[PDB]
Amino acid sequence: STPIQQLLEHFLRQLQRKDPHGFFAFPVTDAIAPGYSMIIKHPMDFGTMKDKIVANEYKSVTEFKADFKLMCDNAMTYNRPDTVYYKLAKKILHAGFKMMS
Ligand SMILES: CCCn1cc(-c2ccc3c(c2)c(C)cn3CC2CCNCC2)c2sc(C(=O)NC3CCS(=O)(=O)CC3)cc2c1=O
Repeated sequence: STPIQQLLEHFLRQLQRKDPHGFFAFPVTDAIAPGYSMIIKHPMDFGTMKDKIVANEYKSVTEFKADFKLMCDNAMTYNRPDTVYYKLAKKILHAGFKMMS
């Protein structure tokens, strides 16, 4: 693991702690959420981010932050504000960006 992979693995562990039930652990498919692909063109989840750290695909912390922000933005676009999905995405987006700053 390079120094960048080490820092990103730390940030991912800290972010995943805020999601104990794994709401963000897997890719959201149309079978799971009807019409998802018609609303969300670039899906993102913690599992895909973990594979990118392991494959050394993040050249900077900025790229990792963009995937994290995309995952949360997708949840806040597809889900209504009264839902658990939206509230958790908004809470983790703020906490996550505060922590990595
Ligand atoms: C949080 C952002 C990501 N994320 C995640 C889920 C979701 C789906 C299945 C889930 C879970 C969570 C959990 C904890 C367990 N499972 C079982 C799976 C686990 C993996 N292997 C298959 C079984 C949903 S579900 C939904 C929806 O149904 N949204 C509607 C909500 C009401 S609305 O009016 O907003 C229309 C959209 C929107 C999302 C969504 O964005």
